[PDB]
Amino acid sequence: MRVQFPTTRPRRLRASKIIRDAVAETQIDAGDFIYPLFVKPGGEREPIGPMPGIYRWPVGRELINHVEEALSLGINKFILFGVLPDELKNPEGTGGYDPEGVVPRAIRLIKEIFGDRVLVFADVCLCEYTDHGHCGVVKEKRDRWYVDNDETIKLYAKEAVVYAEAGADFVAPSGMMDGQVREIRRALDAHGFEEVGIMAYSAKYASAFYGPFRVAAASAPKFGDRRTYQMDPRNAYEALKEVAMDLEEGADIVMVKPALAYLDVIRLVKQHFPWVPLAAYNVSGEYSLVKAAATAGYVDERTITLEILTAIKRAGADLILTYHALEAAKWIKEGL
Amino acid sequence: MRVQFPTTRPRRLRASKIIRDAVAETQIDAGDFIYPLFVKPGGEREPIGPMPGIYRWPVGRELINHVEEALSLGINKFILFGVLPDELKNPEGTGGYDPEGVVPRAIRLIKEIFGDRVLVFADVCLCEYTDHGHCGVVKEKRDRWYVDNDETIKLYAKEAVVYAEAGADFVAPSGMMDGQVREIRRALDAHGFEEVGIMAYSAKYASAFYGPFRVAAASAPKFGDRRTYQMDPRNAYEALKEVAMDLEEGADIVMVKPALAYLDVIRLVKQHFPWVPLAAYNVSGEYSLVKAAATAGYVDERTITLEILTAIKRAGADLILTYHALEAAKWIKEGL
Amino acid sequence: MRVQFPTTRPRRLRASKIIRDAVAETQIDAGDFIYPLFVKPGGEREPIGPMPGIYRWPVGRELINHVEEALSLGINKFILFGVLPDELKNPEGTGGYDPEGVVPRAIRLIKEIFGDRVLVFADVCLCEYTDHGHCGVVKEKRDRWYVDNDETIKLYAKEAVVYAEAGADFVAPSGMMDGQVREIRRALDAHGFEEVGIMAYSAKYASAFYGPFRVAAASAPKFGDRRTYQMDPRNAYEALKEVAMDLEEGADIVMVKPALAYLDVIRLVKQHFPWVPLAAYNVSGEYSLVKAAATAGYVDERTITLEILTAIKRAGADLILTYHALEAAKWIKEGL
Amino acid sequence: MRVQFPTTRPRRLRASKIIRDAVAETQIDAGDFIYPLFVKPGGEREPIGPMPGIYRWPVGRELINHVEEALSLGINKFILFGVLPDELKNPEGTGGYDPEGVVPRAIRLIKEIFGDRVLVFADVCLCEYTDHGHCGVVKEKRDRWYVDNDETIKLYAKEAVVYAEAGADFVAPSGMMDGQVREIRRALDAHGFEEVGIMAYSAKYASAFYGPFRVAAASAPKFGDRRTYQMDPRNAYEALKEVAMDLEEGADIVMVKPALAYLDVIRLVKQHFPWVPLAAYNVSGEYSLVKAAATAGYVDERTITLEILTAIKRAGADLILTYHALEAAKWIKEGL
Amino acid sequence: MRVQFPTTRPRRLRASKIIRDAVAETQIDAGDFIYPLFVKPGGEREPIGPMPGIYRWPVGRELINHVEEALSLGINKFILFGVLPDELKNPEGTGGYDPEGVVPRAIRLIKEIFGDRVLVFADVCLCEYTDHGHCGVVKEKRDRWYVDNDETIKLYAKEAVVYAEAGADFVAPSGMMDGQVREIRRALDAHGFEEVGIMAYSAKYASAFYGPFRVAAASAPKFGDRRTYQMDPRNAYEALKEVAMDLEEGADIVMVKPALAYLDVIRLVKQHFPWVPLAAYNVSGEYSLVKAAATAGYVDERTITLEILTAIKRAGADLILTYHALEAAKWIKEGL
Amino acid sequence: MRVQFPTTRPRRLRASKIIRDAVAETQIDAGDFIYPLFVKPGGEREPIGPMPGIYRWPVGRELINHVEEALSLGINKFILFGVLPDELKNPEGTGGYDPEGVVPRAIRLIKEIFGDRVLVFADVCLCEYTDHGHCGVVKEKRDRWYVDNDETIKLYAKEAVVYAEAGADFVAPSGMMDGQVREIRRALDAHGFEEVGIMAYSAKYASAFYGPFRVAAASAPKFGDRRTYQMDPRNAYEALKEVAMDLEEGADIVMVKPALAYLDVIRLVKQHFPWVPLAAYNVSGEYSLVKAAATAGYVDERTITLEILTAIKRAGADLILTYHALEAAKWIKEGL
Ligand SMILES: [Zn+2]
Ligand SMILES: [Zn+2]
Ligand SMILES: [Zn+2]
Ligand SMILES: [Zn+2]
Ligand SMILES: [Zn+2]
Ligand SMILES: [Zn+2]
Ligand SMILES: [Zn+2]
Ligand SMILES: [Zn+2]
Ligand SMILES: [Zn+2]
Ligand SMILES: [Zn+2]
Ligand SMILES: [Zn+2]
Ligand SMILES: [Zn+2]
Repeated sequence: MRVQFPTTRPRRLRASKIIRDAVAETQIDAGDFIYPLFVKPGGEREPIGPMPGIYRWPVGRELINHVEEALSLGINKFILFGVLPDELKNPEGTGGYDPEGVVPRAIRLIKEIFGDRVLVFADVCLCEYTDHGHCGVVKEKRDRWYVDNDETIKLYAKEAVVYAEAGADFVAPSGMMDGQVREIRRALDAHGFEEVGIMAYSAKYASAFYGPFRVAAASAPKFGDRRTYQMDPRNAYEALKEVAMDLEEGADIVMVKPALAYLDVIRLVKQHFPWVPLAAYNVSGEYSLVKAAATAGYVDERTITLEILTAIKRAGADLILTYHALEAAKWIKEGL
Repeated sequence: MRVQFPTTRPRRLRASKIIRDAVAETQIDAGDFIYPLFVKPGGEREPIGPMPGIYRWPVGRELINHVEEALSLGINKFILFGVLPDELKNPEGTGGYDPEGVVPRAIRLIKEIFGDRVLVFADVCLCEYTDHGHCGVVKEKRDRWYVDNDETIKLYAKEAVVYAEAGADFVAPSGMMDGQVREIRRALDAHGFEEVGIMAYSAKYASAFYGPFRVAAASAPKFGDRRTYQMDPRNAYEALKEVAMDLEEGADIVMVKPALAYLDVIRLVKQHFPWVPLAAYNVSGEYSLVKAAATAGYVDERTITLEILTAIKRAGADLILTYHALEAAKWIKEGL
Repeated sequence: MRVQFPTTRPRRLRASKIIRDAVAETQIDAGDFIYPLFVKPGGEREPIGPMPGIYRWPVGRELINHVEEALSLGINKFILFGVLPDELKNPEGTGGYDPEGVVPRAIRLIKEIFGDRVLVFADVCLCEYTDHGHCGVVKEKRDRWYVDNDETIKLYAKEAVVYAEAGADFVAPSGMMDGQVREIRRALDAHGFEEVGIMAYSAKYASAFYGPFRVAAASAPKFGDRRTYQMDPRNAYEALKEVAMDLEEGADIVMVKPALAYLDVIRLVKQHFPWVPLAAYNVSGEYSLVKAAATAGYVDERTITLEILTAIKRAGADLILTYHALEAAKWIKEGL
Repeated sequence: MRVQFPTTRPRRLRASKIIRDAVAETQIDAGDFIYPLFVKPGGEREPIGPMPGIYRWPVGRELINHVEEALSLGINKFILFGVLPDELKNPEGTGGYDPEGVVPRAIRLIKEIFGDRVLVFADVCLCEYTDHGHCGVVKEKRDRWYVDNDETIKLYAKEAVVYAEAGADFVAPSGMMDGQVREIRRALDAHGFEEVGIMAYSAKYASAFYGPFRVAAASAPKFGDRRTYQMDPRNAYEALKEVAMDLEEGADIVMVKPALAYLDVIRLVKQHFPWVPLAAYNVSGEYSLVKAAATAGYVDERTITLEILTAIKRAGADLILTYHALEAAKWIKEGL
Repeated sequence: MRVQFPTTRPRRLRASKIIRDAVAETQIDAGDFIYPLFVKPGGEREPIGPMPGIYRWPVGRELINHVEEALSLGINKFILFGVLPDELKNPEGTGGYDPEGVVPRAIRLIKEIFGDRVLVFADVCLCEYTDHGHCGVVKEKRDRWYVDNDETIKLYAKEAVVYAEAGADFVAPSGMMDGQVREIRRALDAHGFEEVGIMAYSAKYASAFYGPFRVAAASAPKFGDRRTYQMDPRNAYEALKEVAMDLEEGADIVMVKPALAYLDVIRLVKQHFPWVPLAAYNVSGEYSLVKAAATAGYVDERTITLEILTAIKRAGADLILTYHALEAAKWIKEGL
Repeated sequence: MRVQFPTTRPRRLRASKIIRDAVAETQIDAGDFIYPLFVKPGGEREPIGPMPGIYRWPVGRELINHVEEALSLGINKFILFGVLPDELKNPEGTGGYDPEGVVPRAIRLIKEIFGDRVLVFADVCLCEYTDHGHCGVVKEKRDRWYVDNDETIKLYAKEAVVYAEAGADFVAPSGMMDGQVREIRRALDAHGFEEVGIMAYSAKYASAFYGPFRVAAASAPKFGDRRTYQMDPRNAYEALKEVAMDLEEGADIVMVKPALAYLDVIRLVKQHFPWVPLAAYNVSGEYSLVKAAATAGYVDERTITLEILTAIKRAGADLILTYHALEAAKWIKEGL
């Protein structure tokens, strides 16, 4: 850029909202969001401690309130999460594959009464359904403990096929187990579900930003370490290897969890794989950080959230996984 | 990445701590920090609410109280923002360019007494020193108002040369006025300050994350927004234009502000000007956001500020300005 | 690609209306449109037969009425075109820089009444304001006629500086005359208008698609050929020099006329100048093709108008000029 | 660049048709073209005034009529389409794989009467030959309706092998069914037609421009909406992955349908696959659009048809499928 | 680099140890070192002639009374080279696969007492273990003397399996035999050690900087050279292939050997494989070179060894194999 | 890089000396060497202990016989370095720019009894001729000592005009003062030496590899670091700014000193400025290191010093400055 002052004034293009908006590089809208719904196996509906305004819906008319409202705001794609009582959690997380489950009743339900007016994403992991709360089967092999890869993946394979049968449009493995997309695809495709798609949590990072979702889903270990499956957050370039394998194995969409502390990684993923669609999870504690600081007084809650989503899109995410979606979607007239 | 499962299992590199540390793309230390000091004539220490624990020191023994504390931790670079009473602000900003004003008094104090034991960056702006809260001279053309450019640039020059005359090692224009780097670098070269550097706040954005600052600086704009000179969070590639021109003008170091919600932009700049040092400002807000969540339950203050500051490095920043600085430095045992 | 069938099924993402929208690369709105107004000295709104729908509005209530229309549909960006009768046309151009002629009044009216809720681009040429209709001063040098650059350049500087006074946010030169942008920028900078912005028709081509413009503005070359000055349509890369020079000269926005038939150029410019706002002109004729073919049986109007505007976006343009502007902006019902 | 007015004047190279023709980046000719022949079983020369210009040829004595003319102008490539009545179409589409069908008899003939003096492409789709009108076999997977991917490929195999036998030099799938190239290949290879090559419509877009070729072959659809196979026109980068698969899978030439509206794609595909050849079908509508504006006076049919064909060439296209071909061919005086 | 003098004065970033360290591109700490231990069956510490200051340790109680001292300074990663009395040395090399060898003892020992507080790599080659001292197994075709690639490769497999059996975290094939990685990778997986990892001497040059190590290990060749396996020094680009092939093969870490004299290759590989963690070997007599010259008078031992270690980093290396590391690490204040 | 073992066996190309030689990316001849001569005033061939092998030749038979012998080995180009004692040194460094000095006599002589048969680079720097050993002029302004950039740089232009007049083909500035090549080519051009070229020591690192030369020449600085003018070895990319400025300023040849421990900077520099011819200085320490390692036979002095030199080629350097020039030019028969 051998443009030069004062012949060229960058500020001409910031003289007025009507112009900044014309020449703006990024744009958001409600379609870019996926809303996550927490689903518990009948009962009351429960407020969620870390996550203001977010709830754990039992699988009923709690739809009426929420999936239909969200639709009437523009949000029309959803990702579902099992949240159990400890009383049905076993060290090989049977929860995940139980057609009379939690989530597969939620899927069945929503997809019955809404049909193709919605798209349902379905989380594929054991950490919401295991005794110990890691994302897989453990092996007390005679040295030390570790979440064993090759048996834990076949559990994800079953997990998927339940939801595929129950009618979910997408399946989306968050395990960070290697070969996960491989052994799912080959499940699905063997059970005649070529129609079903896979959105891989491919570059999922070992983050403190999960604090709230651990509380809000039950998932939370008893030997407290993700670090031997979730990516080391010092590593950006590592993420390319992970997106590339998760693509040869045949995922359809790819993502980066969390987003806000990883925007640099989104743009490095997006610009080596332009042809891929790219999602990104405005995660658990990126929410409650805003909210903490919004009410405790510090930051205009409206602006700072749209600033934080415009950021995620600007980096290069095509789809964003916010718990905000709804309260962001009536945001229809932004400051930027 | 013509690479398969199960021949290469990415988790081999995740599996120890000794190894993840062995292979980690990024690392960080207290050399990388720049701690900001708030500074005032007042005579009485004065706490910033929406911080906190960051105070508005008067020019006295924040010396061999506080700068000397910061130093003992490996933190030897400081940026000064002067603050003051509405009593002594006018529309043309004088308190800035004023040999006897706050910042100069402080610069001279800190230099004469540490000396070359530390660096002293000096913010150059008029937001802390004006009547209207804005960063330049204001005018009216007809329908509307504006911050006239080339009349304020000249004021930045005076400030720059006032703080240089006092001892300043670098001058750092925060205004986003066009041309300023060059009107500073020249006015400086003229007064015999070839030896004084310029750290340009090159790509600084119209952010909602500044809230806490304006209270810390008595600098909130008393009418309207800054969206008329600070960049449009919508825009990444715009910052390659802004950084290029600042380099051509004589900027020794170039920065991205705010840092956390613009990591994509850090990396974009850095992957383009590999040969320039790149600063990043972990702002007023991404401290206040954190201390908020921290206080009110949601997150581990320690592990999430070191995820956040590490994220800033990984994207590309060589230096970080942060109000954590001191606390982050005793985090001298790497939890990742 | 390390990507094979059946493992990867590219149709998965084409499966529903809902996911196709999800992963789509491109999009549109009235925010992206620059609607032209054809403005005339006095009388009636004359219909313009080769371009059904768009009349020639007489500068006054009936116009400024029709601009509220545009504004209620989201459109807030107008490029002003002066048309006037034979009797006021002459060899060296007059009307164009007659301070209370056609377009100055139009600029003013629209600014005074709406002002900072609406952006005004003002075209800078001598086609609509000359005897011959050629876009510059015509000279004779012992061979044949030729359109003189450096004396027509000068006349633009006069035209731009007039519209500048009248209140125009932007000036936009369509003459393809060399160094035009710099003369306009130096004039404007000299007569006080550093605030005022230039949008070069940098890469305007010698197309057949302008015919119905020369019926709307009576710009018809009374003899000969634009080809002496407008770009040779065999040349894609030639337009990288045309952009690059206009950018050094001091342009702010850059465009490519026509648009539909030069989509590959739009990509080529945009991928060499990611940091520059690009625009593009869905012209005089590309509308007149969609109309004549639709009007007479051959293709659906609202799908082909939309599909064509979705192109220009996809090809690269942040802004599209179109005489489809409004009808496409009520196409909020995105049919793909 | 480093290239400046007035020292460099672009217009020196615009100032005569003798240097514009010298420095021109692009050329065209009959050699570049590929002429479609709509063929039908028994009847008169049925006119396609839904276009118009083009006719529907009765397989037999009116090759002289056409092919032998075209060839006299240097048009020596032909892609064959088939038209049948409703009495002769069924849900599996047997028009295709019937050696005394329409399209296989037209091959025998022209290959018999001309030999290697004229190359012959054959269209491999069911849309001309099914009673629904869809490009594939329709199904009803327990719930909604769809076009079965794997099953409809295996018909395209039979079609291709039938047309190989019957005499085609090349074959061309346009169903956009994933794997079409792979299976048409193995079929052809293992009936010893490794000689015979595949011109994949590998980036066919779901376009409003086909309206005419619907009324030219009776291939419009009953439960109608092609968006589940034919591409999402928001998508350019999609097309790299869609081409790059058809190359692995053994395609020979790669193409983009439509052309005019997707020139931006062409440049993208060609700059990523410089080594593969690349055609682009100038559509039924892009031809018709021009004609109906020619009807009602808005453009010079001759200029705007050479301007369009010279643009597809400009973009990257090696070959061009055009209904103009025969007009375009006898324009031997390049009017630009 | 459009930057010009005197307005840009590159010396401003060299004026102060503060600011010179601020903008420093590169950094070092013990966490980058892998220290090599020479292990012998018994007796005492033989000092090593050429490498003044390293000993051959007996697999005794100077494990800890070196390895414990290594730990303290901050060096926790070791690579284990065996050193045999050449009674136990044959043409097939049978210290390599002997479970009660030296290397297997010292693995079994160090991990017994240090556990996963220390990482342990084993060297895998047969120059320490054959009577002829070649890295593989010799043969004679119609040729003469030649190291057999495909037989010898199987012994590295047998060697590695043992070292994992004995308990090594990692394994490292230095023979430069082709395809050596998936032959070692398929043993390890096929004997359940999915968890063990491979640091691959990918680009290991045929160098004279090994003079000292040949003496420390008894690994000198009795005949011929290493040139028919180890890389030819003239070639940088050959090392991309050699790396790229070892990463398809299942490798984890990838080194260039030796280092100082092949830094241009270290940058060349790191810039083609940014996602892959790259090691490098500050090799036998890159250390004896320094150690000689320091006694000799000529050069400063401290700064020259840190300049050389900083170098191998500044290039790329994420890990350095060095015989300095211990004395290196207690340099805790920067030369540069 | 989709070669796969065992189909592709890298070792085929290492088979024999001939095939290695056949494919080798790099070569040497003595054409690439530039031999330095330390030249002293008072007649007495004085040996150099921290070399050794090199002398302080006095200007006469002894010297001119040395170069006579050089040329015979093909060493046909030299760089002259003036050594002289503590009487002829002084703060401003006069010694350097006296035309009856050593270095201007040494030139004129070689030029007399050789002329066009030989090329003579002249080093331009005050560190050989000052009281204090610094490469420029010290100023003790305030209470910090600092080498003054704009005052030393005029005295470089003197020294330069002087050697140009003695008959030097090239002039080469090694002081790393900024704007030096500019100052030197304005002076040469003014006194009418437009054909006298400049080889800048563009990117000269502050090394510990220089201690032997400090002894040879007496450049040993009496007080302090060279750190404030020499490049920090931590930085590679900083080199490109340094070269690109030296090119714009008028350089012809560009160098990177030292070489061995900066091969990586050579590749980085040479890949960005491929059209610039690049030299590299094999230094004082990279000679004396080797010599000592050889003298206490740790490593083979013939193969190491061609291995070292072949590396400086492989990296990018078209010319190498060595003291091995001759002993390495005779070594006709390759390593390697
Ligand atoms: Zn989980
Ligand atoms: Zn994975
Ligand atoms: Zn400010
Ligand atoms: Zn700026
Ligand atoms: Zn015009
Ligand atoms: Zn132009
Ligand atoms: Zn079809
Ligand atoms: Zn396909
Ligand atoms: Zn070996
Ligand atoms: Zn290998
Ligand atoms: Zn010197
Ligand atoms: Zn320099």
